[PDB]
Amino acid sequence: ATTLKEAADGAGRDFGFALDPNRLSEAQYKAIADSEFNLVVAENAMKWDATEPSQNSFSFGAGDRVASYAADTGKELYGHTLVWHSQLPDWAKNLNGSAFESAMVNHVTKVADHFEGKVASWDVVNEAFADGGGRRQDSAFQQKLGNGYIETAFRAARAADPTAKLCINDYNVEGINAKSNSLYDLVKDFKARGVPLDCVGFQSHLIVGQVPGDFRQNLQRFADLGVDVRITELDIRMRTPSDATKLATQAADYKKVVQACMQVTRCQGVTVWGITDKYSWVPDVFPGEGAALVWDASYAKKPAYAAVMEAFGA
Ligand SMILES: OC[C@H]1CNC[C@@H](O)[C@@H]1O[C@@H]1O[C@H](CO)[C@@H](O[C@@H]2O[C@H](CO)[C@@H](O)[C@H](O)[C@H]2O)[C@H](O)[C@H]1O
Repeated sequence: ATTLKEAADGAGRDFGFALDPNRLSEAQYKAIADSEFNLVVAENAMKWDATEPSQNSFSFGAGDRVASYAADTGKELYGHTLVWHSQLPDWAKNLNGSAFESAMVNHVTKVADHFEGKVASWDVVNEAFADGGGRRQDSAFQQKLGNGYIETAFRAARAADPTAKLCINDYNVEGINAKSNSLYDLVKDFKARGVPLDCVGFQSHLIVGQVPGDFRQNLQRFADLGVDVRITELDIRMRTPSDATKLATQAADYKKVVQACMQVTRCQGVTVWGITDKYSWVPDVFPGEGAALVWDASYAKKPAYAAVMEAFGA
């Protein structure tokens, strides 16, 4: 292989990226998107704020643009995300009880129906758990609906889309810890009772030099529950500006993550959360941090590029 797409294709695995469809008009961005990935996810275009800005009024143009991009380029389409506490519109926050449950169900149903037969997998529920174990403590869904909302969401998604792979997704669940144990318990429970659930997403927003050593073992125990696994939002952030040492450690870190996936038969692949450092979410959330992606802000390949190629087997 000479490209990351070629390495992943050759390995029989997915290598995806988070797309902002507005950046498609930047030709260098499009060139890399077209040639370097075999899967695409909408970074923002399929979230609740982006799809249902007022109650039962849907805006699918941006998500459709991502879907059409996937179909036109022959890439697998991954859906993100039906239920997530973050950036939920105020109209939804203002609802309670059965009115809120109904809005959630209607959102799942309408969005899943709209993209049916295009989106191959959904993050049905995103970030349900708390660092340190148990349920997230700042979620409208948890607060208004309690424990059962996850099962409700998965069943509604299956009702709408009989075949799509239905995933639950989270961060800080890459190692074996209280948070991933809570997640593991739910997955095992869902599979034991026949709640629709096919996959688990490991966001893998990691810090340079700190890839969990038990990542493979964790991915494997999940796969062994009878579900697929995926690295969904990989980036590996460092203190800026980058230097040779940090770039080398970052490359080694990318290799470790991709290798952990390669080493688990039901790991579908790895999706990186963007193309270029120019557009990464990291600097705005974490001041003084960044340079987390495979291409720098001028779209030059970083040492992480070779490391990803090598890990997929090339
Ligand atoms: O925060 C990183 C990721 C955590 N896992 C779930 C993902 O959904 C999440 O992605 C981020 O989700 C954020 C919230 O939806 C995104 O922030 C958005 O993107 C912008 C800057 O990146 C801002 O203009 C803006 O207010 C906001 O719409 C950001 O792009 C995007 O990368």
